[PDB]
Amino acid sequence: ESADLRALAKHLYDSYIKSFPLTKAKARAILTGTDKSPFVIYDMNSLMMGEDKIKKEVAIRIFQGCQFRSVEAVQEITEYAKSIPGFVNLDLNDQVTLLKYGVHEIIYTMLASLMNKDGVLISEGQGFMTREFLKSLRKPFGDFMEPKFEFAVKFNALELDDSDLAIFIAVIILSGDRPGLLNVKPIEDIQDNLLQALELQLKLNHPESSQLFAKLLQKMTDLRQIVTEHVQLLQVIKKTETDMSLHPLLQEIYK
Ligand SMILES: CCCCCCCC/C=C/CCCCCCCC(=O)O
Repeated sequence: ESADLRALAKHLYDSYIKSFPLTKAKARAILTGTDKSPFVIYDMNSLMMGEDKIKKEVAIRIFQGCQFRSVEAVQEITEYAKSIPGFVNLDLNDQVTLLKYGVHEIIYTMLASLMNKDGVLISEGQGFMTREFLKSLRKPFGDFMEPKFEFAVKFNALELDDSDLAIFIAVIILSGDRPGLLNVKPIEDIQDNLLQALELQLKLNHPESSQLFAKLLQKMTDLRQIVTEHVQLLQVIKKTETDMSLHPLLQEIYK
């Protein structure tokens, strides 16, 4: 019944707001236009004046900054996952598996919320780092954000809002096809109800957006490709910068 799907949609949106401090609605308010103006980092001096007003070569300091934020993001996504009805009742090994594969797909989905074609919000929206400053970073660190920006510009053209995204990232998490899952069926049963909820949600929230449900589902392909490229790029780092620490939570996820 639709009433149950609407209650599930409302539950997830509530947990999403409770779990993710910087929503898309806020990020768009910062990006579009007086109390919320971000300081803009577009070069070496702005970084310095940024590392002062926002608050060890620079390409590496920026890299380890991204890693720290990814870890914080894994923590937020883990919190959100526990609210998805049924998730914590699954075999503990399947919970770990679902988070291990799902977490970076969610990270780049939600990172799109903080992006426009020209750059990305950082430091809880207090800063804005330009796409060209990142693309200009020393090899191989300059190829690192560009595939995310390319995904975001397309993904953002779907014009989803946070309430849509709350259901979509839940769908992503309850993926029965992750390698090594022990009990695929109850995961699939949860995802099917989530899919029904998403379908109704896009119908009501975007009545004129034909086949938006299908187009959203097809984006789950671009997500997979970003991870694969990202994982390759890290292996290059591991060999060229043997002095660079990589956070253990991220190490474990990637293993
Ligand atoms: C310089 C301060 C933070 C700048 C962040 C720029 C983009 C914001 C978020 C980045 C997280 C995703 C980028 C890839 C992270 C590398 C480590 C990892 O998650 O495996």
